[PDB]
Amino acid sequence: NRTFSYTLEDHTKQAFGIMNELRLSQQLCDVTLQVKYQDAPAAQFMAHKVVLASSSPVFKAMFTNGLREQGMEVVSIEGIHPKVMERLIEFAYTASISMGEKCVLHVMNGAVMYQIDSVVRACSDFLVQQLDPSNAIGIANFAEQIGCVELHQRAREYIYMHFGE
Amino acid sequence: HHHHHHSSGLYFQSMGNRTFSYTLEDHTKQAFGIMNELRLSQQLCDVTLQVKYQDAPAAQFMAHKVVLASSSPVFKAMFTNGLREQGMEVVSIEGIHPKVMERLIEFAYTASISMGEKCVLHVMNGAVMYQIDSVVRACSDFLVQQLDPSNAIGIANFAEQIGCVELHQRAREYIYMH
Ligand SMILES: *[C@H]1NC(S(=O)(=O)c2ccccc2C#N)=C(N2CCN(C)C(=O)[C@H]2C)S1
Ligand SMILES: *[C@H]1NC(S(=O)(=O)c2ccccc2C#N)=C(N2CCN(C)C(=O)[C@H]2C)S1
Repeated sequence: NRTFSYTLEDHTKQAFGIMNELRLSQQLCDVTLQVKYQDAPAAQFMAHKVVLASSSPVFKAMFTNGLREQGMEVVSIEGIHPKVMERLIEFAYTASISMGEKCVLHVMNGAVMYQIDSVVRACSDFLVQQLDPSNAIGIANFAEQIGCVELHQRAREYIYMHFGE
Repeated sequence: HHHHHHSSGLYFQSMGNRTFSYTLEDHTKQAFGIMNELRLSQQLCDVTLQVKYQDAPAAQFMAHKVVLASSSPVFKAMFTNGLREQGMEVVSIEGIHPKVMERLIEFAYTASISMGEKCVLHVMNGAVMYQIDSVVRACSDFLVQQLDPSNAIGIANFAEQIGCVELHQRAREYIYMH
């Protein structure tokens, strides 16, 4: 009651905007992600360990288990398409992800790999809404491959429903 | 350079091109919460601010350059003019009391600041020095709100002395009306 208190409602959004600009300008970056998919050319993404750690338990564990200040870390990623890694990094830096429906399985795989659970769930919910007789075997199959129990179940149930099971 | 190595472990003969879009509404708030935990547990920090103020015990504040730059054009210029790949950098700071810098770092990491009414002048001055304009503006509106005939001149002078154009102009406009 003799205290001055102030909260800037959209501070975290504005600050994330500037951190995103610093990423795109390759300023203050302390991690290089090297992404090699099949025969596509290797892609390279600069980022900030603290931002990746703030968005992914997997990145957090890599960088904090590291129990050493050492500057530039290099993460070599195999068998994830670069565009998938671009979409996940942009998600960590912007809170948003947008893509064609054919991209969703691939992005979901990447999201599961880095335990970005909010993206995994949004991908899951979308794919459940897309279920049809043409796609439900693929979706069940993929969902089993990447360990997505809920998507695999919803896809199995949708199939068995056609047989009154 | 420390190296990490990651590996990923007819069906869609019919798929359209419906657009998937997703926004996590409180992502930036949650992420800032984790980055504040990391600061307080001294994890992934790449700067130590050594803050020395005349007749004050030396303080050290560990933080992330990219988070400080995100809230302060001054921290942004200072860190982006630094050499690349330095690991931990110790940065000597003068002209600001540790308790003021501590409140400015907390604001960068939490979006909130609170202080005794009696601190507002000092905290405004610090906010001006680090160009944390949202705190400058909040301290400004609080001082405009205290404007009376006994204090208006002092507030206009204080404004001019710490170089704050809106608070100067509003204090002058308030005096003119008389
Ligand atoms: C949406 N995204 C893409 S992609 O990013 O080009 C791609 C390519 C290969 C593997 C995964 C991803 C992702 N995400 C799409 N496609 C690009 C063109 N081709 C040949 C495809 O089969 C899709 C997956 S869809
Ligand atoms: C509220 N804050 C403080 S402070 O953080 O302790 C401090 C100390 C020195 C210089 C600036 C600031 C600030 N802000 C206050 N006071 C500390 C105790 N005394 C005696 C004071 O006169 C102020 C500056 S007010």
